[PDB]
Amino acid sequence: QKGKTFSNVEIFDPPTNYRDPQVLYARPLELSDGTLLGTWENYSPEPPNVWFPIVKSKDGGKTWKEISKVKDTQNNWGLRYQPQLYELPRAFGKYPKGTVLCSGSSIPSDLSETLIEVYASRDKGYTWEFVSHVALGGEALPNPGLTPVWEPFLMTYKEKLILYYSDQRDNATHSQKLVHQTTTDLKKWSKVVDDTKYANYYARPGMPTVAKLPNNEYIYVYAYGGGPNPPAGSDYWFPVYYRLSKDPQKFLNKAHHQIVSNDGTTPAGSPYVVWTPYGGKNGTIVVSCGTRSEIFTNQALGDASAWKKWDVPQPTAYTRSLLTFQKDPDLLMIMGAGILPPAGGKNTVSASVVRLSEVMK
Ligand SMILES: OC[C@@H]1O[C@@H](OC[C@@H]2NC[C@H](O)[C@H]2O)[C@H](O)[C@H]1O
Ligand SMILES: [Ca+2]
Repeated sequence: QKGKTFSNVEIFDPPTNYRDPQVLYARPLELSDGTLLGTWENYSPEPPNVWFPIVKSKDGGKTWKEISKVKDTQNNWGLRYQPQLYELPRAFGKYPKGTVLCSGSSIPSDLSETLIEVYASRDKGYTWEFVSHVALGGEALPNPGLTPVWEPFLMTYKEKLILYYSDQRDNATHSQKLVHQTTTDLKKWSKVVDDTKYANYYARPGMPTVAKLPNNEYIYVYAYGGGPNPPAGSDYWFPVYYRLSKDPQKFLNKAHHQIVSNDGTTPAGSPYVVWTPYGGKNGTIVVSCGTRSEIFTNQALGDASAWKKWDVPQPTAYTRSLLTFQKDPDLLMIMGAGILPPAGGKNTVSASVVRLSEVMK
């Protein structure tokens, strides 16, 4: 149990010539053999077309090396935004258990279109193959009236793989809404199913992440753009809300809850949720958001009155992400790739591993 924590390891410091914000949107993955993989949006000068770098750690995140790049082999655009890594926990069609997936959005350098893709690695991240196209959208700017798709998140439920994402395609009715599609083979995707939408046109629920709880329930966490009560001097904000459901295909008609910590802190922006068995029968739900450095925890299965907040040494970052370690539930990785543009040339990809038993004190 000794020597497993470490603070602010620098995974990747981009060159001066990368385009603002240079890097962003870090995502980690623990494989069944204990190795870690990571990726981020890599804003290299183009051409050549942008790619998702894949880094590997064998020592629990202390040291890293690049072992491959996921490249767009289909569109001659690049893999540009919102990567997401995922290890299959069971076979889906011809992809066995242990296959690594990388989802993300392929987008031309002019940002005229958006395309959520799935790539797969059969060798724990050394090589990649295109698998399928998921969702095509329009222009890659987060403005009302445009029709892009964004921000894929993968999770298995029973025999289905669910891919949740953000959707502006219903542009006459919702500025953006949250949706999913499912697959049983990674080839054929189900029709679009709504997960969260709001009647007010200018509402923009976005950036969905999901975690399984030990009471047969799932928690769906998102940033509710256009949510009520923007703070003084703000006409529009992105408070973190969530929903609870037994069936993670049916969040749509579940009551929303805002996350507010015991002291009144209101996380906002680009959230990320995990659950670990640490801390009791209920374990611990841990959420990060994009505007605070603290983590927010809940040891009461998502009871709205039970959120707490704790400092960690990893700085605030856009869609700062979290990872739990299968063989040690007390250990939490927090990974970030800096802030939204303008970043001032100072974003780097970094991570910390903390113990909840130390940090929750
Ligand atoms: O990831 C790069 C980033 O994506 C764009 O924003 C997407 C919006 N984020 C919250 C909403 O869910 C979505 O519409 C932004 O232009 C890029 O910097
Ligand atoms: Ca740099």
